[PDB]
Amino acid sequence: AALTRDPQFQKLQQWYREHRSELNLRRLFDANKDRFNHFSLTLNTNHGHILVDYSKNLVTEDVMRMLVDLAKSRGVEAARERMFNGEKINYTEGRAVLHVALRNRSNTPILVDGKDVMPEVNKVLDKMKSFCQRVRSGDWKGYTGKTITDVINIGIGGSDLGPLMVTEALKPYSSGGPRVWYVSNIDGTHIAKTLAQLNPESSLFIIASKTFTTQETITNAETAKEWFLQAAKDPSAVAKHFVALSTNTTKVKEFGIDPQNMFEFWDWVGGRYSLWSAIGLSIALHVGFDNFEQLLSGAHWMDQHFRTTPLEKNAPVLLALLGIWYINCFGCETHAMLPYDQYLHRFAAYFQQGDMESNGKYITKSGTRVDHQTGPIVWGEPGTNGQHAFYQLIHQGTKMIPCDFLIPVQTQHPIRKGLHHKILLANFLAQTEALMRGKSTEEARKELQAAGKSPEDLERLLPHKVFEGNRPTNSIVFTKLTPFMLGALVAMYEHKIFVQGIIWDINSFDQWGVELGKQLAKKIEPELDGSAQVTSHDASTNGLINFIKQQREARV
Amino acid sequence: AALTRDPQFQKLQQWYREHRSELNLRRLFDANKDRFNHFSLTLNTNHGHILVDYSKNLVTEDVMRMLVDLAKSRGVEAARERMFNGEKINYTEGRAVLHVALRNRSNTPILVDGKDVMPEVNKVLDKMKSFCQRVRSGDWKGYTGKTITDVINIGIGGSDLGPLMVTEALKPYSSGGPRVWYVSNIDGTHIAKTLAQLNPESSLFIIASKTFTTQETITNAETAKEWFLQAAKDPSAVAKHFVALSTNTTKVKEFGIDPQNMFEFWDWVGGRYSLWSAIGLSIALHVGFDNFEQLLSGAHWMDQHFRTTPLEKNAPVLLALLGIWYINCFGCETHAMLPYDQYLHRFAAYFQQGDMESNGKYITKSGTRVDHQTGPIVWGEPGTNGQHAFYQLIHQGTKMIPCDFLIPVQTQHPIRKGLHHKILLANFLAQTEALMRGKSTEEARKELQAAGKSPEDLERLLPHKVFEGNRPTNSIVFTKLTPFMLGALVAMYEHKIFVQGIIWDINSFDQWGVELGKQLAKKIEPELDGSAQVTSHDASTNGLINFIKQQREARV
Repeated sequence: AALTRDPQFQKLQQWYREHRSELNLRRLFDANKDRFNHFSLTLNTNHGHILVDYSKNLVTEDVMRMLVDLAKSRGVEAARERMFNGEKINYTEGRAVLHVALRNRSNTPILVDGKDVMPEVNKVLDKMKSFCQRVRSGDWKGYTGKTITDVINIGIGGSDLGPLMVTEALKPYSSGGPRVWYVSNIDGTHIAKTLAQLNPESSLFIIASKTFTTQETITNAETAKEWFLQAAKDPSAVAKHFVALSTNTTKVKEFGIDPQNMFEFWDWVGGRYSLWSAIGLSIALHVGFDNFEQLLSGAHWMDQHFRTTPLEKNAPVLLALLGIWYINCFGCETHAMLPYDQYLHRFAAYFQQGDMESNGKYITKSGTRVDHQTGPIVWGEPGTNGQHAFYQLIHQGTKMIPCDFLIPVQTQHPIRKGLHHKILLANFLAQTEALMRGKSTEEARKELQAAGKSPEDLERLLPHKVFEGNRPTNSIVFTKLTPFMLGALVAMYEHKIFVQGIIWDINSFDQWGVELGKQLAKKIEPELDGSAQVTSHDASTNGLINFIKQQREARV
Repeated sequence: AALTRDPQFQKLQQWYREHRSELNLRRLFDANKDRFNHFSLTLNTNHGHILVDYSKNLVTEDVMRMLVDLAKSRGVEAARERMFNGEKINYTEGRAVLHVALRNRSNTPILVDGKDVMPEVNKVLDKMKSFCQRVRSGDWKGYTGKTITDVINIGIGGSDLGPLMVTEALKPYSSGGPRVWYVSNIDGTHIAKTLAQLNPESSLFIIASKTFTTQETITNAETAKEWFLQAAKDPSAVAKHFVALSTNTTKVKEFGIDPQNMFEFWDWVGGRYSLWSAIGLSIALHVGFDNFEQLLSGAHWMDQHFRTTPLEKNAPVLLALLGIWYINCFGCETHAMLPYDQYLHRFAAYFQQGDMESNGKYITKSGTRVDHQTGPIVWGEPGTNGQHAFYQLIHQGTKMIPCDFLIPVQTQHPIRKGLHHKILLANFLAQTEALMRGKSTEEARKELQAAGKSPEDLERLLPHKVFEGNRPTNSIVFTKLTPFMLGALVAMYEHKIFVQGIIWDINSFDQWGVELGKQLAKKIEPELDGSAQVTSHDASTNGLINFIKQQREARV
């Protein structure tokens, strides 16, 4: 594998082996008064600042230099340019990778197979805006002449997680927009409980699927269309209540959707990088087009930062490199994303797809297997909730867990003269301070003594009160979570994931690993019909199917 | 540490080292036709069956025997009896651990400090039921004489995650109940966006806090009380709209809550094991008391299973032991919980607290540090959504991830003559079959050739289509997700966590690891007031505070 053969990677690993025991955050801070100044970056976007403070990490200047040299040795910059230039870097599928074109507000030509994609990107944006205006203003009427009050996006994975995460995060910007609902699971609970709350006369369904063949989505769409037709009783009414977001014109037509109701995207838009395309239509309907354009513009700002900033001061690059250090040197399996913002409650779940489906890979560009770790397991919940759920293990378990803590300085709801937000900030700051500093045996002993504990009681309780600390974090603090800032932050992590994938020599843009399960489910589906025992698989699959058939009947 | 000194643990580790490379799931199945029969358990609760199929695990009969011998050697059974008998097994806090008493429908006496706790458990249950009847029937009126239409639980961690997870899971059973809302984050967004949707005349607030001093909860409660009083303008009206769930009578009174409006629980109810107590009041209000009693009864059934079944056929014990094998022998950091049920969308998040706050520990009963792994990082999302988010990494990444797949045979919404559920089941079955079987180079080559790929194209794409498989899973399938069955399933995992904690020699029932962050946040809170630069902490904490103060002013 390329990474393990790289001499800069070998140098980094040898240094880690030689100097690991010497890395202690407390000591690093007392030895360098300028530690925060030297291991942080501030990004001024002109619409808010982003402080990326990576100083509470187990790194020195020498480590950061070696990591930057690794990025250079692995050709990160040339790979980056291939992406932005429309070269077919998704080599297993023979596709370009151009989510950056979707938000290219500068409109510089970006060629795919010699043809600039910008005119079509902009044509779809204009179509989205025109449709959005009609719907939001009440000009677009349902089959009985009423305005649309509810928009239901039907889609799964990349056709669901982005729009849901962004509409949740930008809820304060939804004045005057219809309610939005996201139906994604094939589990019939999802569509059933949603339809029960809706009036077909005032509901608009958005069928979101890159291929337009995804089983869960098409089945959900058909269920919705049947429910709609039970009320409307006229196939022509479908054109007032169903639109499609897809790359497949043919399948959209076959489904019965009016061709003028199709909002197109392209093969070079990966689903987990698709919210910036037509897939973002539910975002624009909920928060308006100006806000959607601000979201794209924030991403564009970050794209320019990533593309033109020297590596040593390039935010996505440094976040990526710190991750390489923890993954490939320290061996940490996971990466926690902990936004101290309830509106961002689905941010970690979004990056679970963005990061894990991109970099949970093991075949390199040369077709050989990696002999080192690749993408981490990403997880998290918003602060402060997580403090009361799982931080016990982060502070006093046996796992090393790099965490990114994120927060806006300004809240959307400064209630009680800002008291809630002041407490939120204090916890955000205290948690990373605590993770770094810990509390020694003697510090804890002093506290217990001052609290009046007896010798016998102190001796028994004391060991449990000790915190080893030395647990590294990034703190990412930004002025306010506006549409623009959210766009910049999401693009920042997109690019972090890109850089890690290039260093690992894997393809961040395909997803061949989902195929086998789809294949096997198609074989099992028909076997579930009827009372007959199934014997065609391994004994477990057979046993489970037979139990399912036995219990289908039970009355409980 | 006790575990590493245990001879059965040493024997298990040596066998693992000697025979690891020989463990292959495909081969284990073709060598044992009775493999499913011999590595599965069926539980018949009289209100549904639970099939625990652990046959797709990297174990043989010898491994299971050794694991059971380890449970015996570590004294799991005697520890279990100490828990059920009310002994103070939470040794660091000097408390009993009696969530099992909360649902002890058999009413056998359970003593704490010599006194049976059952009369008080039942007195509170009766008080909950009486209050619930008044509220749900409309007999309990708000300050203007209207019936209550909305119940808002204010609480965090153990006072939030259980009731929210259970009301979400049991949504079909909420006919005739008021709407329920959960406010938990201190982030002012949470309470602000909730209050904006409510009428003070018809809203009942439940302040849920074991100590009644948790900063987030009390601040949220005060904000709610202020909003309420702005409308009601009479402190006496608070008694019609605010109740408390707590152990602290004194603090409840000081807050201004009528003493008859306090639903008590006890020090031996851990927050992450509290939904079965007074903390479950919002559950009972939403789904009714009969359903809440069925939930407790399901838990009671599982408690009796755990307490009286020989270890080798005891479901929580075997789930625990398989976890010990993957954690302490294979070194897997994480454990994924993947319910194929949208109603269970917050189940994995609930067990993130239940498991990680219990067993994310490193000090043993002897006060010495563990020299082995303890609790895993728990994570997950419901199927099939997760297939389209992160399963790429489970199938083709570089991490070994034990997964529990769960599903009900019968759906609450059998729409389209059961089509959605049939597809859901087919995916549930196919995914674990795929994780086990994989797909070899030659199998993938055959497929590509049959699809008409040219030699050059096949050669390049082929390696990316290979699945190594051998990825172990548990499949837990139950008749239907009713209140009773949900109670049995939650108790099953409570007991799994108990068994793991005893094997590791840690205290599953305290949480000293949350203290340091609380301490440090209290110091930082006042420092955030005013324009002055802060220099009292490490350079990072100072730098972050100073950036926050600089940006507080920015207009974006």
